[PDB]
Amino acid sequence: NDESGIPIANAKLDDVADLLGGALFLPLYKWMNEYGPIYRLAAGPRNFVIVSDPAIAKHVLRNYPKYAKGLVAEVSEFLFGSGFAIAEGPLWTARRRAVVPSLHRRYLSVIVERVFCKCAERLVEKLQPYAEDGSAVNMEAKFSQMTLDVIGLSLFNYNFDSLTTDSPVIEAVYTALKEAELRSTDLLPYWKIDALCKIVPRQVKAEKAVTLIRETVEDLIAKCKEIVEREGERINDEEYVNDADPSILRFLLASREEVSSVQLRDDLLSMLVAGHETTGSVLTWTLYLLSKNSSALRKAQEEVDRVLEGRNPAFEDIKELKYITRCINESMRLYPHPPVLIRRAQVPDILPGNYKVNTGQDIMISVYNIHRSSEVWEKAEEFLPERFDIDGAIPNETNTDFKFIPFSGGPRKCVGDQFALMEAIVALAVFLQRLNVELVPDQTISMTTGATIHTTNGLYMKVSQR
Ligand code: HEM
Ligand SMILES: CCCCCCCCS[C@@H]1O[C@H](CO)[C@@H](O)[C@H](O)[C@H]1O
Repeated sequence: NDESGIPIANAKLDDVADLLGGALFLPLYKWMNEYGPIYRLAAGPRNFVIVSDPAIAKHVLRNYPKYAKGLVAEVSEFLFGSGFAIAEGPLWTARRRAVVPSLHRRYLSVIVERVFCKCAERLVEKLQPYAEDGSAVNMEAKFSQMTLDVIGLSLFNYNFDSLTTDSPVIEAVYTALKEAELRSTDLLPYWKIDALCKIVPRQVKAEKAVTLIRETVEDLIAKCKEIVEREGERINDEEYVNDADPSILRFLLASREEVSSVQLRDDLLSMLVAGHETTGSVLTWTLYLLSKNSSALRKAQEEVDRVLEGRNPAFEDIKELKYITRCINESMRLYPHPPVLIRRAQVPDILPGNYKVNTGQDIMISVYNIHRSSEVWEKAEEFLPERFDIDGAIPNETNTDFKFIPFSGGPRKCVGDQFALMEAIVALAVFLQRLNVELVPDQTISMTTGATIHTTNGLYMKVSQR
């Protein structure tokens, strides 16, 4: 008896291979069913308390900073620096308070028209050769390109244009994301030694990518700042949008909050990463789930046909795309990004159920387990958008009491939750408006986990014009 009350899972080498190899969800789910809503994984240097229970997850997520960001904030410092997605303390409090006002309703309304619809129409245009010749297209890569192009336009008013062609800065983005994922699974953090970073090929390539990304963002910031200062631009209304530059960067510069240039670069870089692959993966799995579930796809097309009659979605249309919203909600239930949330106890605490943890205890919340647990959800493995009241509030962690956790919760909740849901709704509505879609047969659509749940082998679809 270690007096904590927490059962200890018995992990074998095969389980550890899964934890390091992109199949993290597999042993964690198996151990949830064997040991219950909370258990310990102590594998070598690591010691995690793994939480698979709504009530405990709620306690952990709402009690920030008692449960602090922990290992995650430490492993991705190389990419984000002190950007507020991983910063803590008064810096975090101030930067989040400064950035959240940029995501207001008028800004969202402008972005829907000029960014979400524009990039989704561009996606459809890039699919026209496949619609004509009937061949298969990897929609997971296409959605990744679209959501990258969206986030860059929304943050900087700059189009990476990865839907059209590759570029050095685009390659650098994926190189940086890869490095962040590998660092979370390295057996030995050799990259802490600076001399090894100068000779190990993976590290000298990662360092070049991070430099190019940081330089690109710095140049974008300096160019916008020159305009803002020269023109004497300041925020004078509530819900401010510069009509010529409807970007978050412009809003933040116009607000004239005291912030260093590097902190602003780090802030925007953290939003670039936070808003790209997550949104692309949500759209990927939603499209997969609809292509497996003809009744849902039919109901989704019926809604977009009736609500829009072929028009582009406007901001005011989004609240009427109710079933399409619940399709995305149910996709995020079955496939949460990331599938686990990380915390670390900063003081001793007692979790609901009288489970005791000490200062320093690393915590893993398996959102995948909570969403797929038969103790939490009926028919947990089925794609049923109808499980949500189509006339009720859109489900989230507060109104389901953390049985559904699509955007985390508590003080560190995702700040782009309204933004991202609106991007998925608009892009999926435009897709379903313009294209029929079928899953190519004989594929194995399986999960590989990193910062998001992505497919192991791609998501190949056939499309045709509607
Ligand atoms: C479907 C798309 C998205 C998903 C699934 C998602 C998911 C998440 C999750 C789970 C967290 C919390 C991590 C934690 O508590 O440890 C988070 C934080 C965050 N997200 Fe999102 N996100 C999405 C889109 C976006 C977008 C579009 C933006 C920016 C416009 C964004 C910006 C951020 C930021 C800045 C944070 C850090 C918040 C903080 O620590 O104070 N996300 N995201
Ligand atoms: C010998 C060690 C046994 C395996 C330890 C758990 C490895 C699972 S990867 C997991 O994914 C997160 C987000 O991607 C990272 O941030 C975490 O730090 C990391 O825990």
